Amino acid sequence: AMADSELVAQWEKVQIKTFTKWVNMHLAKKGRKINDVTTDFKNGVELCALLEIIGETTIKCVTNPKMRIQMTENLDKALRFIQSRDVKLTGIGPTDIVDGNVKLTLGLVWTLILRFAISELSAEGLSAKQGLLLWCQKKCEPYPVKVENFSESFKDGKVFCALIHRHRPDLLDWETVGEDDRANLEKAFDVAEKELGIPKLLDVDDIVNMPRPDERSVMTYVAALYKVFSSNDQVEKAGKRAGNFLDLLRATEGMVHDYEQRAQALKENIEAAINKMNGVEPSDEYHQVKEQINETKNYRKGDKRAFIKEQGDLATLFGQINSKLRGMKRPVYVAPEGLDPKSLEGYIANISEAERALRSKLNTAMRNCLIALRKAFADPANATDAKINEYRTFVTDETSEAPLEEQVATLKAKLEELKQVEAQLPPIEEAEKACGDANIEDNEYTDVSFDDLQFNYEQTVSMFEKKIVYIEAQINEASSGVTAEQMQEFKQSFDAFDGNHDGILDKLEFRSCLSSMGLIDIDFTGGEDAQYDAIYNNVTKGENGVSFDNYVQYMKEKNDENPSPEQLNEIFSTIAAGKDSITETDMQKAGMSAEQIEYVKANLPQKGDGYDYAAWVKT
Amino acid sequence: AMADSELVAQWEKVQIKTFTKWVNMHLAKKGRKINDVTTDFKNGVELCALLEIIGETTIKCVTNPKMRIQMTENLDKALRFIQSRDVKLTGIGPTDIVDGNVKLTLGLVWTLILRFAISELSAEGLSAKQGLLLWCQKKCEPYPVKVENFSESFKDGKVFCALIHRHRPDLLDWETVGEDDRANLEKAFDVAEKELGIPKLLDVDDIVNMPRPDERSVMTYVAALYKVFSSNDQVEKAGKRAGNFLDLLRATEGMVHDYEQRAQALKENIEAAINKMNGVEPSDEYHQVKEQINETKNYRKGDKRAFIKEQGDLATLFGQINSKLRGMKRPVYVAPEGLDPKSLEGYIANISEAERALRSKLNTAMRNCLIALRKAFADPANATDAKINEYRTFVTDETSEAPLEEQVATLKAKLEELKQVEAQLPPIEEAEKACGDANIEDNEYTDVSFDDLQFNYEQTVSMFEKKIVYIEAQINEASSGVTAEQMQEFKQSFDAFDGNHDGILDKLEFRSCLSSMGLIDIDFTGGEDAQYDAIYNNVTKGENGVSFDNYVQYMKEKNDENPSPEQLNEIFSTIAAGKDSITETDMQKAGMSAEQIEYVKANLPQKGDGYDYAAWVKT
Ligand SMILES: [Ca+2]
Ligand SMILES: [Ca+2]
Ligand SMILES: [Mg+2]
Ligand SMILES: [Mg+2]
Repeated sequence: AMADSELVAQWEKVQIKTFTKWVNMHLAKKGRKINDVTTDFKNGVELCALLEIIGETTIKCVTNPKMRIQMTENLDKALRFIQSRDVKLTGIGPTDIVDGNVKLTLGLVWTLILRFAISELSAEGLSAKQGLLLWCQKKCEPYPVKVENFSESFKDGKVFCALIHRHRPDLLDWETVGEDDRANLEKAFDVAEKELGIPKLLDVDDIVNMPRPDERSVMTYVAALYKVFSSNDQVEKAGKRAGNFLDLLRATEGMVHDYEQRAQALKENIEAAINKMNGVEPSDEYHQVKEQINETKNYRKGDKRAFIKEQGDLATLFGQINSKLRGMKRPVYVAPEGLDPKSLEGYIANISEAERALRSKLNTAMRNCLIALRKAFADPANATDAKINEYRTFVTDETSEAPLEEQVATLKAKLEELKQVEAQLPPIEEAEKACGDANIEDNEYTDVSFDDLQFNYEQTVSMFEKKIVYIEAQINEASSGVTAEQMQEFKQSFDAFDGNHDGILDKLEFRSCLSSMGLIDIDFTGGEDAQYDAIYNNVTKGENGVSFDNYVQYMKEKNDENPSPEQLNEIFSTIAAGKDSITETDMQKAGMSAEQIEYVKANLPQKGDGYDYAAWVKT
Repeated sequence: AMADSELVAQWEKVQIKTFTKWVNMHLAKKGRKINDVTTDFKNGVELCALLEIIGETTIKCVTNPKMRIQMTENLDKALRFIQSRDVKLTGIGPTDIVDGNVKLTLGLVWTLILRFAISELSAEGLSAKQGLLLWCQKKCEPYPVKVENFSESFKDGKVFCALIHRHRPDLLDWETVGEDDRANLEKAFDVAEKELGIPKLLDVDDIVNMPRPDERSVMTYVAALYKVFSSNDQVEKAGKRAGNFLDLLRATEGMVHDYEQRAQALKENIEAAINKMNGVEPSDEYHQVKEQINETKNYRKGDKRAFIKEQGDLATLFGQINSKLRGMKRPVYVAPEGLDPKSLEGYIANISEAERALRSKLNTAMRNCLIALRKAFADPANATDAKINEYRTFVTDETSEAPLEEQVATLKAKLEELKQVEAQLPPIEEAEKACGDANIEDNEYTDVSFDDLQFNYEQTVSMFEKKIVYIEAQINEASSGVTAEQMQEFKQSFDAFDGNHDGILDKLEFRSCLSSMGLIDIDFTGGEDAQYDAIYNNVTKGENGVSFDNYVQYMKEKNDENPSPEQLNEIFSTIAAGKDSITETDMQKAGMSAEQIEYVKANLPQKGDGYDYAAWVKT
């Protein structure tokens, strides 16, 4: 693997051309050019200008050194810059470069290539050459190329083409490679010249002819390739970084758009609700107010909670937007007028104020409504209980001097006055029932039930009617031998059989009366009766009803059928044939039933063989 | 049809015996007897005693007339009695009877037979003989006998037997008749003698022998028969009359029995009810009082009406009983002590008083009950609304001089004091709900809803917590480069993702936080994620939760990833290769997406071919 002294001099000739081609590749950015590194650095000027372009620092070397002192002083300062960056330069003096020593000058051009073209590859344990080799090995994993050194591997040129297709496939077609050594080289150098910007640092003839190309010369060409690729990665890297930053802003805008339309909708909804609440008018009817109170319960359960949630969610979104921007060092976001979170917090407070104002005037309508329902029954009931009780104590009181006919007339007049109260009662009953619909079971305004009114009214009119017939009966006692206490009992029964208080007994009512008394055989079905029809026509005189006067007249006739005491003594005397005693056999001969006989036995005092009927006819 | 002078004298002989037999039939009741009417009336005494027995009047004739003057004076007074009753006696003088004239004396015995034995048959147009004939004709409708006169019809004797079987079949068997003339006669005279009490006024031999019996003689025998039958009808008649009177009394007793047991039951029932009402104790619970008020409604609808009906029905029964007795001239009925109608009217009034007293103390319990339900919610709610509002205005107020660390400490202490109020709230909520069960929708004691408490409490604790982190953030600004306004936004988001306010973010909660921020790929099912599990363990340090300090630390790290403005200028400069402008192609070479590019176009000011990014990096 040793080189030949002929091949060593060939390498140096190649290394001097490629090192020259690398210097003026950088100098051409400043219009400057050198012919030969081993002679054009003897004056020190061209080195300093090359150090200032790769080093980005101003060095003030003499533009036209005529004396060797300026050339050597030139190289003291120009070398000191290289020494400042960490490159080992123990061996060279400035005179070594002025005198034009080939091996040391090529070694000096070599150090600034490592420092300024592939310094990033070094990693404290790996030299710049080794890291660049690993860099070449990685980029060619798919390709059928073998990279073991900088000389033998690149001779075929197949590795030069894989590096460009790995980074920029667009530039050189990959199918037309793998073969010719002039073509694939010239194709790669051409490609690097027109679109990678790299001049053909390597001569196409000098590599195909030699057994092994010079290592350092090939590395210098790769160095330009790596340096332009590091830019391509550095722009891509900045391209990725600026993408993340633009996507966050673009997404953050989408939040600002969503916030603003939601904050506007909230305001608009809260404004619509308040207008409904502020506008409703409470009703004077209970079931209406209950429903109006119920609609505020739907709000507290429904939309109210939703507004409070949306308002708080927006205040979270607003803070989340601003939390991004502050982390991005972006100017904070500020919301449109009247749409910042604190304003929204106010609109919630503004609808809470409208709601509080609404339900307050609703319950005030409710108590006024219930009070009206209690009073709508209590006040007229109290007044009507008082009015009938006024008439009640009057008919109860019998301290008048006034003649009896005047009492009757005044009593009847007072009856008609009380009578009109009957029509007032149905409206009072609805008032208590209207309270049952409003489920009120507590009234502090009155203790009267409606029944008490109906009972008290119906009882007190009866008393009036009962006292009329009583006092009229006293007045008319001589005219008709009917005791006033009998008229009471007649009126009590008549009124009792009068289902509807029309003061007259129906054909149907009169039957139910007589069947009770047992004066006619009973027919529960209600079928026609010729005897009753004849009794009814006779009593009423076809007056279409049994007048009370006609009722009394019938009853008087039934009473008059019965025997007087003195008439009753003669009836018994005839049974006994004229003795104080009535023997059982005396009755049996008169044909009396056994139940009749047993009644006499059980009711008359025994006087020997017979029973003393003198007790009945006491007379 | 003319009689024979021999047969006329035969009739007179028969008429004298039968007229004699008729006189001593009446005289025998006084032990007196005469032999012959044509000779025993010549002294006038026997006529007067016969007139006094049939006439029921005292005549004082001389007991032993010796001179013709007393006999004739006897007959003046004795005849004058007969003349007083309407019998025509134009022809006779007293001397005609003293001298013993047969035809006129028989005519005189004949007139008092018509007047005192069959006078009732006469009916102004029908003589006593004719009416007696019609009386005989009627009683024999079923029998095969012919009655045309008093002589020929009775000769066979078949008509004598029909009269007894028509009135008293028990006495003579009817089958053994229709034939013999001695037998059926002797059988009838025998029957009349032993059980009808009629002596054999007719001789059995004198009728079978003669062609035609004497008319007047047969009529005299029938007259006794009619007179004893009139008694039999008169006793039966009195027997019927006394039956109607006993049946009414017996039935009227059945009413008194029914009244008394019903009047007792009423008293006993009214007494039982009042004891229940007076004994019940009102409850302090609403639904209990409502039911207790409901049980009084069942009474007013149920038993109350029934008591009032029974009381009034009894007052009708009582009057109906007494109305009968007064018509019967019977002593009026009086009810047992405490059971007369007016007493019953009192027991109704007594239970009405217990009912009125009951429902009155029921509604008083009702208002006290409802008032308690309103106050059980109103008073503690008002107190709790005031307490949180006390803390609310305090955290709202920032006028303290006190050092910031002291403010924090005092604020936290005030937070724990307010914190304890959370437990007081659930009991307040039940109090308003307990009002919904009691269907009360009107509260004058407070206007606060329960939601207002829950909102006000939850809002005011948040304010406290929010001010703690704010003031702590100011104090610790130099220690950690986190602006105090950023800590607010961190706490706002942290609290928002904290579902349960335990101050720590769950493994589950933290995911929902990061998925919102888009820092991890979303899985709605919730499946396992190795990347999230690794992010969560790292953040928390296996602390079983994201502490807020750990949350801030994570967020600071995410912010720190972003580029500084001066760092952001260099990123853009590298895209442009060092120009004020960023060309679209400069970005396209950096590989940016079209949406990224359009964002720059739409947001950066145009400066020639490129866009001036100097606005973003304002710095
Ligand atoms: Ca009627
Ligand atoms: Ca939690
Ligand atoms: Mg923005
Ligand atoms: Mg009685």
